[PDB]
Amino acid sequence: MSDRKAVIKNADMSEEMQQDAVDCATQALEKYNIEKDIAAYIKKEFDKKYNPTWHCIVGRNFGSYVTHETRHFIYFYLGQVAILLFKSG
Repeated sequence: MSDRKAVIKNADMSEEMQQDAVDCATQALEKYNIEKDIAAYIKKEFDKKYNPTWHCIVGRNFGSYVTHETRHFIYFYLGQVAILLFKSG
């Protein structure tokens, strides 16, 4: 079929940060191979000069929301892995 690229599950945000974020995200994975460093690069990239500290996780699935609520988060699939980023104080 006519694929696309890095899919996105949950984001709940503005294309501004969502696109920009997912941008550095996909790109990150499209630049780095060490996912750990990828997610660390995304959070670090943002947290840098945005609103630290950010907390990202790289597992397989993330179902909480009504548990460890945060401020800004986005869970999608980067390349061929999962990535759930979220800013929690």
